[PDB]
Amino acid sequence: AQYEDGKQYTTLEKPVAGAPQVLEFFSFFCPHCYQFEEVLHISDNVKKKLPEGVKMTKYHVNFMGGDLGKDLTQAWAVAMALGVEDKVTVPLFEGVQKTQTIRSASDIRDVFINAGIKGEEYDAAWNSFVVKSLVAQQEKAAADVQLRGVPAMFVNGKYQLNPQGMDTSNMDVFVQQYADTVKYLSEK
Ligand SMILES: O=C(O)Cc1coc2cc(Nc3ccccc3)ccc12
Repeated sequence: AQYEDGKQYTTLEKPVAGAPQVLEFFSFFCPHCYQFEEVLHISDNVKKKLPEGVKMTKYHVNFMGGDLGKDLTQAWAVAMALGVEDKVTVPLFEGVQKTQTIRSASDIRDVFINAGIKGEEYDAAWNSFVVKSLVAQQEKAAADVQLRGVPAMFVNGKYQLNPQGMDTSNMDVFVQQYADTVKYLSEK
């Protein structure tokens, strides 16, 4: 076959019921996740190849960066609750990995302030129980698949993308093969 279990993707032998259709996991500490966002635009390219209006979800993970890693999971929960993911993704990646100006929860907050989120708006969300539940949701989804590596994408809680079996000599071909594989897996 052209797509084979163990090549472009792997199959969870403990499938996850009720999981989002397309679920991505990342960390602002994760170097390939940086490339996935700024260089390859994996998420948008996958969306362009999926049918109209299918749900794509993207969650942060705790297991990179220790204490700040957990702060970033809470900040991503804030970003999801306010709907400002498109405004803070790039400055958070660059603040952590390029300029290395993100060293504390206060530095994370500064990114939101600079992006136009009001201070009282950010603090109220940060301490809200809705965000507490969003943090729990992100942790549970990662736990459901015993996730230990990022970037990761799962399709229908059953298939895990395997980018290690994709040619990386051409970045555009890589993204296309990745997106086409997600489309193929979604149609199973
Ligand atoms: O090797 C791995 O663990 C799999 C993997 C995960 O995310 C990646 C991102 C890239 N980025 C890239 C850079 C230049 C050309 C093509 C791709 C490459 C491999 C991976």
